[PDB]
Amino acid sequence: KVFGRCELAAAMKRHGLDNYRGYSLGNWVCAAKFESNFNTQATNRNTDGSTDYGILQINSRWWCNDGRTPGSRNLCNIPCSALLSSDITASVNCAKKIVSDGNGMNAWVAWRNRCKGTDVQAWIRGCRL
Ligand code: NA
Repeated sequence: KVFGRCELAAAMKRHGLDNYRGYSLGNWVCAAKFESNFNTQATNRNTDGSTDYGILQINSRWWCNDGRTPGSRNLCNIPCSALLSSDITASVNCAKKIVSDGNGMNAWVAWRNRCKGTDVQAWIRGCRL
Protein backbone atom coordinates (compact mmCIF):
# COMPACT_ATOMS: atom_id res chain seq x y z
CA LYS A 1 0.00 0.00 0.00
CA VAL A 2 1.18 3.58 -0.77
CA PHE A 3 -0.13 5.79 2.09
CA GLY A 4 -1.09 9.43 1.74
CA ARG A 5 0.94 11.72 4.04
CA CYS A 6 -2.02 12.59 6.37
CA GLU A 7 -3.37 8.99 6.07
CA LEU A 8 -0.02 7.62 7.44
CA ALA A 9 0.16 10.35 10.14
CA ALA A 10 -3.34 9.14 11.28
CA ALA A 11 -2.34 5.42 11.27
CA MET A 12 0.92 6.13 13.22
CA LYS A 13 -1.02 8.18 15.85
CA ARG A 14 -3.69 5.47 16.16
CA HIS A 15 -0.82 2.94 16.95
CA GLY A 16 0.71 5.28 19.62
CA LEU A 17 3.80 6.40 17.63
CA ASP A 18 3.10 10.15 18.21
CA ASN A 19 5.64 11.43 20.82
CA TYR A 20 6.80 7.78 21.37
CA ARG A 21 10.24 8.05 23.16
CA GLY A 22 9.75 11.85 22.76
CA TYR A 23 9.60 11.82 18.92
CA SER A 24 6.68 13.96 17.56
CA LEU A 25 4.47 12.48 14.76
CA GLY A 26 6.29 14.73 12.22
CA ASN A 27 9.58 12.84 12.90
CA TRP A 28 7.90 9.48 12.16
CA VAL A 29 6.20 10.73 8.95
CA CYS A 30 9.47 12.38 7.68
CA ALA A 31 11.46 9.13 8.38
CA ALA A 32 8.77 7.08 6.52
CA LYS A 33 8.79 9.58 3.62
CA PHE A 34 12.59 9.17 3.02
CA GLU A 35 12.82 5.45 3.98
CA SER A 36 9.92 4.20 1.75
CA ASN A 37 8.09 7.17 0.11
CA PHE A 38 5.16 5.82 2.23
CA ASN A 39 5.11 2.45 0.36
CA THR A 40 4.58 -0.54 2.74
CA GLN A 41 6.09 -2.87 0.05
CA ALA A 42 9.46 -0.97 -0.14
CA THR A 43 12.54 -3.29 0.19
CA ASN A 44 16.26 -2.43 -0.03
CA ARG A 45 19.11 -4.97 -0.11
CA ASN A 46 22.17 -3.85 1.93
CA THR A 47 25.82 -4.67 0.95
CA ASP A 48 26.09 -6.92 4.08
CA GLY A 49 23.26 -9.08 2.59
CA SER A 50 20.64 -7.90 5.17
CA THR A 51 17.42 -6.38 3.72
CA ASP A 52 15.32 -3.36 4.83
CA TYR A 53 11.50 -3.87 4.79
CA GLY A 54 8.42 -1.65 4.83
CA ILE A 55 7.43 1.97 5.52
CA LEU A 56 10.33 2.45 7.98
CA GLN A 57 12.83 0.07 6.21
CA ILE A 58 13.43 -2.13 9.29
CA ASN A 59 16.54 -4.31 8.74
CA SER A 60 16.79 -8.14 8.99
CA ARG A 61 20.24 -8.00 10.79
CA TRP A 62 18.53 -7.36 14.16
CA TRP A 63 14.77 -6.92 13.96
CA CYS A 64 12.98 -9.51 11.74
CA ASN A 65 13.53 -13.02 10.29
CA ASP A 66 13.85 -13.35 6.47
CA GLY A 67 15.82 -16.66 6.60
CA ARG A 68 18.64 -15.21 4.39
CA THR A 69 20.65 -12.91 6.76
CA PRO A 70 23.35 -15.17 8.32
CA GLY A 71 24.08 -14.66 12.06
CA SER A 72 21.12 -12.23 12.32
CA ARG A 73 18.60 -11.83 15.16
CA ASN A 74 14.79 -11.45 15.10
CA LEU A 75 14.25 -9.07 18.08
CA CYS A 76 10.69 -8.00 16.93
CA ASN A 77 9.79 -11.78 16.72
CA ILE A 78 8.27 -11.39 13.21
CA PRO A 79 8.84 -12.51 9.66
CA CYS A 80 10.20 -9.48 7.71
CA SER A 81 7.23 -10.03 5.33
CA ALA A 82 4.90 -8.77 8.15
CA LEU A 83 6.65 -5.40 7.63
CA LEU A 84 5.25 -5.19 4.01
CA SER A 85 1.56 -5.38 5.11
CA SER A 86 -1.01 -2.69 4.18
CA ASP A 87 -1.59 -2.86 8.04
CA ILE A 88 1.33 -0.94 9.69
CA THR A 89 0.85 -2.67 13.13
CA ALA A 90 4.00 -4.87 12.79
CA SER A 91 6.16 -1.92 11.52
CA VAL A 92 4.97 0.36 14.35
CA ASN A 93 5.45 -2.24 17.16
CA CYS A 94 8.94 -3.07 15.82
CA ALA A 95 9.89 0.65 15.41
CA LYS A 96 8.92 1.16 19.09
CA LYS A 97 11.57 -1.49 20.06
CA ILE A 98 14.17 0.01 17.64
CA VAL A 99 13.75 3.66 18.83
CA SER A 100 14.08 2.29 22.48
CA ASP A 101 17.46 0.59 21.70
CA GLY A 102 19.59 3.58 22.95
CA ASN A 103 20.15 5.86 19.87
CA GLY A 104 16.56 7.02 19.44
CA MET A 105 15.67 7.73 15.80
CA ASN A 106 19.43 7.85 14.83
CA ALA A 107 18.86 4.07 14.13
CA TRP A 108 17.23 5.36 10.86
CA VAL A 109 20.25 6.84 9.03
CA ALA A 110 17.82 8.68 6.67
CA TRP A 111 16.08 10.28 9.72
CA ARG A 112 19.48 11.58 10.97
CA ASN A 113 20.53 12.85 7.52
CA ARG A 114 17.18 14.25 6.23
CA CYS A 115 14.76 14.84 9.15
CA LYS A 116 16.81 15.48 12.33
CA GLY A 117 16.83 19.19 13.23
CA THR A 118 14.42 20.14 10.36
CA ASP A 119 10.89 21.63 10.62
CA VAL A 120 9.38 18.07 10.90
CA GLN A 121 5.96 19.49 11.98
CA ALA A 122 5.56 20.45 8.24
CA TRP A 123 4.97 16.66 7.67
CA ILE A 124 1.60 16.74 9.64
CA ARG A 125 0.63 20.30 8.49
CA GLY A 126 -3.01 20.41 7.34
CA CYS A 127 -3.77 16.83 8.55
CA ARG A 128 -6.92 16.15 10.62
CA LEU A 129 -5.35 14.37 13.64
NA1 NA B 1 17.06 -11.60 11.10
